[PDB]
Amino acid sequence: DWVGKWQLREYQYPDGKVQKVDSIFYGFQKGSFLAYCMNKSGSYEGFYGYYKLKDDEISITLWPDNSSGNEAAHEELVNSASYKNFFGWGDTGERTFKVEELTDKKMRLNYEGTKYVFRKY
Repeated sequence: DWVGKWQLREYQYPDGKVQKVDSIFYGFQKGSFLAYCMNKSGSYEGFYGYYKLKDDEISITLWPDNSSGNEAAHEELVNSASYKNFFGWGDTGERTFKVEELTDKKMRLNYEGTKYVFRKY
């Protein structure tokens, strides 16, 4: 029920604020994670990783992770402006969300009060 591309429609910050998003997509495929930032140009930037489902949570980890053999490439990724603007998940390159909604069309994730509102594409 996670498979496919999911367009991030908006951010809902705790205190009430709403941020319209059009360029962002999340992809889910049998444990693998994909994410892309568009440009009306005709080009897009992509990211990849894996996810784990536990109770009512999804743990998204970006590849390369921060293992001993990956730290150099991990640090090149988590320090890039692209990652800071798109994810902002910090040095770890991992974020665990509460799954508030998941249907055949909508998906709503929650992180420390910030709601991630997606529509299936």
